[PDB]
Amino acid sequence: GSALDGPYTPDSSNLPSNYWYLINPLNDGVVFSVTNNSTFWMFTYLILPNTAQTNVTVNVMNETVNISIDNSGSTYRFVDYFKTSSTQSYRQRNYLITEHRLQAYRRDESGNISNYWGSSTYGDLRVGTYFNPVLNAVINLNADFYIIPDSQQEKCTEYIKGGL
Ligand SMILES: CC(=O)N[C@H]1[C@H](O[C@H]2[C@@H](O)[C@@H](CO)O[C@@H](O[C@H]3[C@H](O)[C@@H](O)[C@H](O)O[C@@H]3CO)[C@@H]2O)O[C@H](CO)[C@@H](O[C@@H]2O[C@H](CO)[C@H](O)[C@H](O)[C@H]2O)[C@@H]1O
Repeated sequence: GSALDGPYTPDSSNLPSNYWYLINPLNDGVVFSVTNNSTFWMFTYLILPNTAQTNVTVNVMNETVNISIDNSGSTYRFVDYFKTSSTQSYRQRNYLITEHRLQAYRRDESGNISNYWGSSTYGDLRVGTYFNPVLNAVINLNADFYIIPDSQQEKCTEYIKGGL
């Protein structure tokens, strides 16, 4: 299991815990989403370089929502949004600034989503966790992806930093 396991085609399912799902989206827009329809709704929006700030109305888990996006740099920005009730609107949360079309997600046994936040450029690239349990919720990976055991996290980080 030294070889990078994948790629697998886009899919929605109750993904197993303790794996990093390393997505490699070719386009932009909504690349990841999950909800338990009760306490957590989350998605990630991929924004291309040189994107003037604007509002877009997009499909998130078959609901249309209006969000502000921007990318004033020359690299990719993966931006997370979440909310914790059906009546709330989404809030922009963490983001990954990266020269690679790569982000990764892990759901731990407590049901929490982790992914990569910050950037190599600013020296704060880190695994962050949303302490918002959603065990057994359907995860949408809207991208080709690879599967890395989370005992091999440093290998995932190396891909996030340097590409495939
Ligand atoms: C865990 C996490 O998401 N950390 C983020 C940090 O999140 C904080 C932010 O969402 C604020 C918004 O008000 O809420 C914080 O939680 C508070 C609860 O909402 C509140 O009810 C409770 O009483 O107190 C909690 C603690 O204050 C939440 O933790 O937000 C910062 C700023 O955006 C993030 O850091 C930024 O991360 C990006 C990459 O994603 C870059 O690295 C930026 O340089 C960095 O500032 C932090 O990761």
